[PDB]
Amino acid sequence: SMEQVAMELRLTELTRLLRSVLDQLQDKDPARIFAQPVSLKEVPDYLDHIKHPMDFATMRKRLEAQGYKNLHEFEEDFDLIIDNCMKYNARDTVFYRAAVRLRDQGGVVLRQARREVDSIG
Repeated sequence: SMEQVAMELRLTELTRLLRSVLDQLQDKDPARIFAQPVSLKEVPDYLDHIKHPMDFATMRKRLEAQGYKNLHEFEEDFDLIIDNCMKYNARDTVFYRAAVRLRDQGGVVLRQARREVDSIG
């Protein structure tokens, strides 16, 4: 149907905007701490601690499959990156501190993304 196509165009455009958001957030992680999945070879107990691991590469795979239907779903995955790190790692660590900085800096990007998503529909 033409309606299904229009819906698909909307999803494609959301995907375009979320790709730009993802790029801007990942620039706030210049150490690449959150770039890839925590390695279960290197942290073999990780899944005993963290039940839903997340990282920027995994988000990008979902994004490119158009697997985010709305901004809320995308934000959920970004918050997992931060929140998983802040639980596994202690306050005095470069990992925790990186997550705090990513959260604080990302907030600004996400505030305007929400306005854009609502504005453009």
